[PDB]
Amino acid sequence: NTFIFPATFMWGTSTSSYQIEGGTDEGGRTPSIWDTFCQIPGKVIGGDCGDVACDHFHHFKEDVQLMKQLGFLHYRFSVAWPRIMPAAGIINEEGLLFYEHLLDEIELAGLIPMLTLYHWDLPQWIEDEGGWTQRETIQHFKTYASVIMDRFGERINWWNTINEPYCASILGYGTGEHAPGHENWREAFTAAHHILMCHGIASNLHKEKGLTGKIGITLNMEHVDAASERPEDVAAAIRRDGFINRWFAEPLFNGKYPEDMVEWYGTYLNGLDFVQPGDMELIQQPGDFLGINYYTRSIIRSTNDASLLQVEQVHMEEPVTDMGWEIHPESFYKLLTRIEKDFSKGLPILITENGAAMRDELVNGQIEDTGRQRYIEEHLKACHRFIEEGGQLKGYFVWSFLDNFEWAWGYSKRFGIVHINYETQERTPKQSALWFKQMMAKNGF
Ligand SMILES: OC[C@H]1O[C@@H](S[C@H]2[C@H](O)[C@@H](O)[C@H](O)O[C@@H]2CO)[C@H](O)[C@@H](O)[C@@H]1O
Repeated sequence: NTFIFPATFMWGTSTSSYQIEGGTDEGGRTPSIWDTFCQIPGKVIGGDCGDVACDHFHHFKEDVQLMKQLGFLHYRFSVAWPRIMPAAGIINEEGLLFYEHLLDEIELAGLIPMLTLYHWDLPQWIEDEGGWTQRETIQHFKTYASVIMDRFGERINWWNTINEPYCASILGYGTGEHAPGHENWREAFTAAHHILMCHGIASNLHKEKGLTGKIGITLNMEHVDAASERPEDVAAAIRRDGFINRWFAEPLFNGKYPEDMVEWYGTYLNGLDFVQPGDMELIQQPGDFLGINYYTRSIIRSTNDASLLQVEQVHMEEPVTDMGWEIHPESFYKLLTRIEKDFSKGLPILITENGAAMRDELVNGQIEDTGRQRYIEEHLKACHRFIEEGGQLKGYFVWSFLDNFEWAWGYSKRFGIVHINYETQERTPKQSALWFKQMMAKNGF
């Protein structure tokens, strides 16, 4: 009953720049959309902001060393657009220097980096111009992505372009739940089209510059089950699946948007007027691999309410994380299977994010996060069954090396395998982290 993974399998850990760096107003960095958003009353639990966070801006050498020490060969992180383009066409050298050094430290410990271009921290000055609702924002991205590839690229083995287009567009402009916080479906779908284009943009810059590092986008995806055998519930579930998965996965592989969702979004798509000749072609670039972020499944039922989808999520109080997120490892296996069948059909799949937030309690310098634990192991068995059955899973990055600013949840939630004491900033590996070390050692469990 042991679970062994390929010899070539990629074992990593990942983070996000705004979620851990801190030093928000240091080194030339100008405010990102989240620095603003977090000030809006009621948007983030406790009113928390990304100020300081894990202060990884100052503790990076210790952190990376802590990774090496923890047995990690791969590390996915993101570049804060704000540190690079603090204003229109400027280019802060002090920002690039920070990452360059980070890379010196990474390579010095013998780790393999994966740089994520955009992880939701859009410069405020750009949102002022209209942010993602403006096609003009795409050129701003081109500028940003070009500098990053010119300054590095030779040392970047893996390029992760956009992280969860869904969240940055639907939640950021549609539901108002993520920065910048707009509530306008017309803008959400427009923003979703512009951010997907940026993946194509960075893909074109990639090949144009002749880089050798693999490249790909990351899509957060969730398995969807109908709440009952009732027709409308099955209909509801289909709608949720197209809302989060198909709307972003379809254009990336099939060069088109889900016909049914397009039909359903009626007047909100405004005749799909934000699409221009070439856009879909630009977007349809799977690249070298598909990055996936999975956390939980969705159980849907239908409603006849005033919301966009008219779908209701059943709240399975069953095994759940500190976020109320149900733990259903079977669904992860089911999603991975479905993704290979449609979309990827063979292409290498990479899990750029997977983990959980449980209530942590520090006991005698140790965190017995058995829970987080029963979560990573169980989902890894899911990943093991997908392989063994022919799945193309080539890597897994446990999400959140460090506890961090958990977006709308603020610091009220802990996703790390390394516990952060915010009063002192000291790092203390949790039991799950040690388990992961011994796990990667036997390359299985
Ligand atoms: O904030 C913790 C964790 O969030 C997710 S994305 C998350 C959306 O916030 C939520 O509204 C929706 O129901 O589910 C998705 C995923 O199931 C993000 O991927 C992760 O990086 C972050 O640490």
